Amino acid sequence: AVKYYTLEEIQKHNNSKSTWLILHYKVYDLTKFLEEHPGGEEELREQAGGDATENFEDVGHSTDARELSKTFIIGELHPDDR
Ligand code: HEM
Repeated sequence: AVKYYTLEEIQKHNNSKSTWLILHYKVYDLTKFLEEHPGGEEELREQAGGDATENFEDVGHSTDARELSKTFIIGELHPDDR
């Protein structure tokens, strides 16, 4: 099965206890990854609650970074909001 989240609910996760963001229509919970991210935590916090696909691709993440990102997926963006 697959869990779908709306933009409305995703935007609520942008505080000190929860950081979610969207990449290629998939929703990632990066709350616990903030301090481990090689690119710093500020880059992630600034995009929290929204779509960071362009920023993610603009920096050009490696294959290893992309494989690791998969472990943080919690669902997808509801089709109605795409
Ligand atoms: C899905 C979660 C993400 C993962 C797993 C991740 C992982 C990593 C890793 C492993 C690196 C080291 C270099 C590489 O392997 O490419 C990196 C660098 C970086 N990341 Fe991320 N990243 C994620 C999301 C993002 C997002 C959303 C942004 C920006 C909005 C961002 C901005 C950067 C920057 C600025 C660097 C530094 C690149 C440089 O040294 O020029 N990352 N990230």
